[PDB]
Amino acid sequence: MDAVVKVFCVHTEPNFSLPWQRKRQYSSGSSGFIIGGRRVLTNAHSVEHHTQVKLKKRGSDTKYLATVLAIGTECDIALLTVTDDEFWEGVSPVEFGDLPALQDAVTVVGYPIGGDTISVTSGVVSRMEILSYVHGSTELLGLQIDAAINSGNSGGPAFNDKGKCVGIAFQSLKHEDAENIGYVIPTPVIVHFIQDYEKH
Amino acid sequence: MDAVVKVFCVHTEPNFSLPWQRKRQYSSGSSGFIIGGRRVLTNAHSVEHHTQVKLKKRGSDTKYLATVLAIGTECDIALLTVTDDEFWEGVSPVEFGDLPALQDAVTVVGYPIGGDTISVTSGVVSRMEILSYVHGSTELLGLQIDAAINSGNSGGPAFNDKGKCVGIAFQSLKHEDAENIGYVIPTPVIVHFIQDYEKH
Amino acid sequence: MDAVVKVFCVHTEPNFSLPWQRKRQYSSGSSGFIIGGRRVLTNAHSVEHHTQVKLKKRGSDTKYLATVLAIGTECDIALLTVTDDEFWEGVSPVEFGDLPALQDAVTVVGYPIGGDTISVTSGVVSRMEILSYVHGSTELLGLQIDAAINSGNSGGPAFNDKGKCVGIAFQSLKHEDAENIGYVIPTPVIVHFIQDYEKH
Amino acid sequence: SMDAVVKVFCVHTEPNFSLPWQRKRQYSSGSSGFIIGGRRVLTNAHSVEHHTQVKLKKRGSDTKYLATVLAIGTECDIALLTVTDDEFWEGVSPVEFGDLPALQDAVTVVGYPIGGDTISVTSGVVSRMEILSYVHGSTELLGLQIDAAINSGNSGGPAFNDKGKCVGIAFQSLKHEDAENIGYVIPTPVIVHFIQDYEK
Amino acid sequence: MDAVVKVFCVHTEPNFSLPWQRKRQYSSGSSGFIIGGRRVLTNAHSVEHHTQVKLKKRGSDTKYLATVLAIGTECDIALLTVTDDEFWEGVSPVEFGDLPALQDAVTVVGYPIGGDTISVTSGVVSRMEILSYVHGSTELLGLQIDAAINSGNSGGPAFNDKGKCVGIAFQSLKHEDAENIGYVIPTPVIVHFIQDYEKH
Amino acid sequence: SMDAVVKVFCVHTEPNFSLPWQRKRQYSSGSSGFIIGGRRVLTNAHSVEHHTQVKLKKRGSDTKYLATVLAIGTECDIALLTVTDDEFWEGVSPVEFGDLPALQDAVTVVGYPIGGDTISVTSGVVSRMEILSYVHGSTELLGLQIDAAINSGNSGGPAFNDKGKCVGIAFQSLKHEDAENIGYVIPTPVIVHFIQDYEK
Amino acid sequence: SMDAVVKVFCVHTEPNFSLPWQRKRQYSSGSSGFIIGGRRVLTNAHSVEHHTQVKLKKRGSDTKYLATVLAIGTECDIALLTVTDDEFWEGVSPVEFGDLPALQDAVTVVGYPIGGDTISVTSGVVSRMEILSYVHGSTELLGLQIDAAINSGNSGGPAFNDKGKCVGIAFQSLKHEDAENIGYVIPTPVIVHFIQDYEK
Amino acid sequence: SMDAVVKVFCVHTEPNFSLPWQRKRQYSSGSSGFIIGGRRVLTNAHSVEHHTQVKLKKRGSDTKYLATVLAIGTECDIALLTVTDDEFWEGVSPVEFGDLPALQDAVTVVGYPIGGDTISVTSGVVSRMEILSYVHGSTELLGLQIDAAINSGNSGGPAFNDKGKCVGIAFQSLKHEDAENIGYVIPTPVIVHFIQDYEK
Repeated sequence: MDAVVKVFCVHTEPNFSLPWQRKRQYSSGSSGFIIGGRRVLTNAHSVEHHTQVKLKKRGSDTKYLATVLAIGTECDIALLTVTDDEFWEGVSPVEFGDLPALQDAVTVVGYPIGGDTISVTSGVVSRMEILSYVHGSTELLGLQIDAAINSGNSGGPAFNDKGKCVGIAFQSLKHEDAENIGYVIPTPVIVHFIQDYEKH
Repeated sequence: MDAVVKVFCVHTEPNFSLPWQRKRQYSSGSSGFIIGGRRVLTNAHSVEHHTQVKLKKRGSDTKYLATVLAIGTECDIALLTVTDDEFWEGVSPVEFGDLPALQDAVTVVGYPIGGDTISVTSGVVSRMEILSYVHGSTELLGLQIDAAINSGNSGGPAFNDKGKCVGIAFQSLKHEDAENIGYVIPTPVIVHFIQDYEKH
Repeated sequence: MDAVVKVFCVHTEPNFSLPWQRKRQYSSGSSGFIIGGRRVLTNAHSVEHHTQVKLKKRGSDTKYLATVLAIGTECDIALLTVTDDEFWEGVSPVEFGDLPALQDAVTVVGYPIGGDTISVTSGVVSRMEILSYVHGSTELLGLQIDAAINSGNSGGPAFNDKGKCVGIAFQSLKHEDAENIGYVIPTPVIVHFIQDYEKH
Repeated sequence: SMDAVVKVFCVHTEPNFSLPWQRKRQYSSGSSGFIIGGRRVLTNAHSVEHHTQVKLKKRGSDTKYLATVLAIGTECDIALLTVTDDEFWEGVSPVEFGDLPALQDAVTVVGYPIGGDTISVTSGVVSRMEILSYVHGSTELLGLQIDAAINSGNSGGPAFNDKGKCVGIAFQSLKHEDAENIGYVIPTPVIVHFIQDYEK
Repeated sequence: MDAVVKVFCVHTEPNFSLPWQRKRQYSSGSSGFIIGGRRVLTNAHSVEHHTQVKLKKRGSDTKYLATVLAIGTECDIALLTVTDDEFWEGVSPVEFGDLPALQDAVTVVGYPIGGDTISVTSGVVSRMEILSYVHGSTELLGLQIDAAINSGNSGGPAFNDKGKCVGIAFQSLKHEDAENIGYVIPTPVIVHFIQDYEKH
Repeated sequence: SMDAVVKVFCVHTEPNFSLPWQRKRQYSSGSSGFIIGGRRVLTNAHSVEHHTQVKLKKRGSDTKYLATVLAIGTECDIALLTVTDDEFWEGVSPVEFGDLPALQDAVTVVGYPIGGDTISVTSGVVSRMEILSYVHGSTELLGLQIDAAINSGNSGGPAFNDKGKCVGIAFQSLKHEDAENIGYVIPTPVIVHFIQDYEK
Repeated sequence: SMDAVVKVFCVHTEPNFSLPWQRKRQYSSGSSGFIIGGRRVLTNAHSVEHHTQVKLKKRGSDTKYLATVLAIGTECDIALLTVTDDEFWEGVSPVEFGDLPALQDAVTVVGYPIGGDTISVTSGVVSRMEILSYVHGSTELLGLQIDAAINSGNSGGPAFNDKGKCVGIAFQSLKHEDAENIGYVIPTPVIVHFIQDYEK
Repeated sequence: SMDAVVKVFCVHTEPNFSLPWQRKRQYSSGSSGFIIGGRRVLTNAHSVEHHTQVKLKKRGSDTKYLATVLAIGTECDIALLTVTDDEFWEGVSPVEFGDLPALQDAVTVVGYPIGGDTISVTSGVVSRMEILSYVHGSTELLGLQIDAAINSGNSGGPAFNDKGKCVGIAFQSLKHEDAENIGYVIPTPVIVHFIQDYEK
């Protein structure tokens, strides 16, 4: 919970809102969390086309300059780091616990957009998407929860009953929104993502 | 529950509904509840620009003239009192119990608008907003429940399992409404609010 | 459950759908249930301006001619009876059990409109409306459940966990509909209604 | 012919139960009408329904006049009225009916928006015609549609052609609603049948 | 779960989307599952007017040519088979367990449209539709669950707590969709359907 | 050319299962059509689909006539009909086709609104044209759009220019719907291709 | 009279609590206004409400000018302004008012869309007139409606007739909204009453 | 100038993750454009974004031509294209630009609706003008709005005045959408600035 940081970046809108005007851009909010090895997880869709991403811890007002290590394209995950060491001082990385089951309560921790306070959201795993290799083995690919993740929270951690992390959280964009539906990327995807980065 | 009073005031609409007509105004309903020390809590947004606010207890038809002690601007809380002593006769102030947790059942008691009957609404704490001081300490700032608070109920008390009060209740105004989403101001905010009043 | 009958009547629409055309009318469906003393409960809003209301039991295709004893105006309740004795043969009236509490599961049994099959709907008591006399005593006035009652079901019985009746059920008309919100008239209202009839 | 247009007041009781345990909600409504030849006033049937008494108001004063309901249509939404007070009729030229309108004719609709005492004048053009046919090949105008939304209180007011002559009674579409820009007018042949069926 | 297959067919739209253009058609997705006796269950509405339906198992990319045995008209059920024996090799048909009760958790397994991954959806039986013969006996006719079945999933199996099948699943088409409402055809209907086929 | 416009009756069975355990809902529908040269009637393809028999009604009488389906379009929503009864054709002048219309042309659409036997006449103007091109640079009118909503029952009726000559078949937009004020017309070249492809 | 049209800047604080535990949200808003005779500027009352100071901008430069609030209407949404800086008034011809407009008159509305500094010019026609009546039979224009949507920032800007003379102040409909194509204009008599009531 | 209007093909990858664990969805899109002087084609910037290659199609044939992206606007949604194939340009007269349009001018928009190869021609009138101002009092046309909805595939196509001369590039409103009947056109001055900034 002290590992949950707020992400600041500049969001350039995808569309011309009027054909005779430059694309509207403005500063946006997002969430992330500290994992082991001086790394911060967050979503990709908030650090794309970035010029500079700045982080912020809970009690402090001090912003820090993050360094984009990798930006996923197969999944909405970004891997960051910070050069300053004052950032990593006195903060405990999250721990990754057991994969949740259907109807399991999850908790999503993030910073709602336009503020510095932390929001904690309760949700239950209402749907799972499951990968299936030709080997015969199946890994967990997607989680859906029955609670809406408000805008700024996207990219924060999702915890199980035991305060252990079970993935990254995402506001439901497609279809209709704010209708009590959220998404979560399970740990195996996060693993593969880091694996593909470290190895290559 | 016998501490829950109905609030009568005059609500002047925020907008001209037609640019050539005076702002539409009419009498409105709201809810509140008796706390210790001859004080009544309710929301601010029902007593702003007031000329006179009148209260009413459950079984009686008698209205009483309330006296606005303070109107919050940092939070939607108003502090009232009544000079008549017949008001405070034979009524027990609510008791403030333990802060609720996620998924905790809460109960919201208020008077629905346009009637004298009491409505009791069941809801569960679906989200929490948490303050964080530079000291390192965190206090509870906001509660969201998974049940809609209908109009007149706003300002009434919210109780935990043990019939103990855990805050003031509010109809969700912003975003979409009546979609099973309500707000509750936790006790620490109410405390700070009274503290800022008494001390100053 | 064998006490739950289907109600047939002619519904004349409230509005001219075109100002130059007679009011549109057509046959409608509704639900009711057998209580003690050769009486059938149902809603008022399906037997208003009636010419003739016809009932029907579960397994039989035979319709029976009902006789409107009373039509409520303070509450949406109608009291019927049937002169034929073949109707009351081999059918057990419902039994009225304890008043439900918040979050109590209820079951609503009725005939969905346009068919002869029975629908059974699960819902939980999500809200209560409470009367308060000047004496100091409070009786239960209204129940709201977190499940939608589809059209034809209105007027059927609502049961508690123990298969005992706890009131009459109603499709939510006002505000928005089919958004998982139903109403139920508690037993004390049904009692008062019958009392006001028998005594007068 | 501004002076012939009057505001209709009647107590409207809703067709539905707002809640199954309460009386049908009931409140004062507003509507329009107009003075014709022979001490008569035309307005809509729907506003004067029930056996509530109806009041009339004229353009200049706030004086209300008690009206007598002569006939309430059922084949069409027209009601015929009169007023005993001789001062009601004094110094008012009744409307004069004109030629049947054709497609694309410009019309003008005069009435009192609900809630206010001021007169409204809405432009519109005949967008659709409904036409009745007889067993010998004769044709009669049954309905008119205009490409203008008629606001609630205006129903019952007159519709005029370019030459200021009345050409039917104006009505709002009850479904659809509202800014679909559709409006209905009952043409004179129907009004004539209504009155002939009254007199005979 | 290894018995759950993906269904490929060509869906010809029901309407001309423009009156001067041929009806729009395109390839669609659907779900089904293997039962005993070299048979595959699925919905009818995906194999109507078919030219050829092709199946696919979980880990394999190999498609197989299915053979439409029967297409229901009383219920949305299709009965398929495959001539290839490599299809039925090493796959265990589902087992049919006890009929669920109200509030019973069910699980729906299917392939979401436009992908090969398996989706697993949690839902609870929120409503039952019950048949009633003149004999006096009642069989279960319909199940409704409080979770939406996304498009491609329709036709897959629904399981109870014990991983035993309790019917075929269906996306809610009528009324509003994706509002957390799904349908399931209970086992007795599936039985009757197969009975009517085998016997005739 | 009012006399040439006829009302089409056909039993319409819906394309979807209303509930997966019931027969597809099925009910009588209404539509429009019109008499042309050579003992033929034009109407839409969608109303006469399935092998249901279709009846026709004329403007004056309530007599229905059994129709014969000669050809049902697939490249366009047109059907060609005829009637054996000689009395159907007696004393009716068929429609006469006119010049290709241009953008901003005023058109008139004649038909029978669903549910009634009276004739409707809707104004409209050509707002958009869809144009086909050939491998040599030739152009042909493919579709017309008008800025008027065509109500359901009117589909199949004729569209006329200022000079009263037919200029295509009228259709309602199935999506969008409804008061978007958009309407479709199939122009004469397409009708001509449909008939030439019939005869040849 | 482009040069007389100015952009109004004011800090707008919302009428509602976004969340009950936060300050009412507050942000800079934009609006329009225009220069009239006698060192005065007309704009709307709603933008300049609260005791926030208001700035003005002219067509060519980005220079803002501090404005003085002379009078804020309550019977109508009009505010009268002035600016001390003499350079504000230099080289600007104030608007000239013209004849009362009639139904179907073409009007033109000039203003600054919110968020930008460029001038917008919207076409429209008078679709409805609201008319006031006196106790002696006199009539005065009270309100105008146009069949064009006025975008947010344009409220307060001028409305012109065919001859370029001002004919009222333009306003957007706050409910309905937005592409209902409805717009409001306060006609000159009301403006005149506002100013006479100011001076006197 | 039908022959100058071409259909643009480009592979469009969406700006959002459909699901956080999948690649951003990606599919072939369609758009319009037109041939101008000097071996150039104008179309919109948004369709040709990313470094996907773009193909062009002409009115008569289904032949596609590989296009070269010369310049993609950022201050406006315009892209400048060319094609190496000499046969693309053969026998095609480029569009000719005409006078700046005024309010209420009739315009015509030519383009290819998405999904099809046929040409669409939409009527419309200039409903609003956005006007830029310079630090000395000069004015330039910045944007045009028309009272016609431009369907998706038409964006990039030309807009013509009564005299058939081009008068800007047509665009659909991305929000609002769709039958609000609003359409955008970038007028020639902006196109001219785009090209001058290209050449220089």
